[PDB]
Amino acid sequence: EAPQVKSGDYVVYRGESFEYYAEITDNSGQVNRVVIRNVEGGANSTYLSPNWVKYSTENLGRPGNATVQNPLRTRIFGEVPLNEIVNEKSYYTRYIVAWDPSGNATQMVDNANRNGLERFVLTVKSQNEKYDPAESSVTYVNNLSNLSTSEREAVAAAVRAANPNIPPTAKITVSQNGTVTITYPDKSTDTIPANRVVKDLQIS
Ligand SMILES: CO[C@@H]1O[C@H](CO)[C@H](O)[C@@H](O[C@]2(C(=O)O)C[C@H](O)[C@@H](NC(=O)CO)[C@@H]([C@@H](O)[C@@H](O)CO)O2)[C@H]1O
Ligand code: NA
Ligand code: NA
Repeated sequence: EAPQVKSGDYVVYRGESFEYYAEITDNSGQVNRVVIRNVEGGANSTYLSPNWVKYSTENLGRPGNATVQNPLRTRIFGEVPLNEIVNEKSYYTRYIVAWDPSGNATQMVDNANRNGLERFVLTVKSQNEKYDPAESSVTYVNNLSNLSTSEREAVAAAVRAANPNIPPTAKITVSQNGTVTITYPDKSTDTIPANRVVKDLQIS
């Protein structure tokens, strides 16, 4: 038997670092090598793209480094560039191959039913998708159809205060009717409708 791998659903986001760990076990208790690779290229290939996907495995080549009770772990990490293309097909299916002391290597099987095992999908999303802006602030304005500059600034400050985890260099803008736009570093956006963040007292 070859080393067995447990990975996951590895979603990553433009403009952001990522880090995941896969777990690897072997019936011998030992794994000597781990490669993460594209499917193409035959048994000797180590080619992996995109080039910003990195990985590392500590504690290779030691007895008992890959047991059920303490699996070997491989870090899969990197920084997603702002210039990545994002769409419904902007994923990359990759394979984790580990070798035991007898040279048995994890088999690459091209089937989505192996995803989360030795096969995994790296999905690149736009930066906005990492964030779920809180809509729990409320700013009272004079007239919801015509916010002043000071009122627009107050709405933006309230949204920022409720959203400390949004990237500090994301830009929060508010329109004359209170609509909020959060523009992330990769230039994707989230919107918040005005009536979730702004009210007036015009209605008796
Ligand atoms: C032998 O054929 C390969 O089998 C694999 C499984 O073994 C994969 O199924 C398969 O397709 C995908 C994939 O999921 O990786 C579909 C993605 O939509 C697509 N990504 C983009 O286009 C990004 O914009 C594409 C590739 O361009 C990347 O992987 C580049 O290396 O590959 C196929 O080519
Ligand atoms: Na084995
Ligand atoms: Na979002």
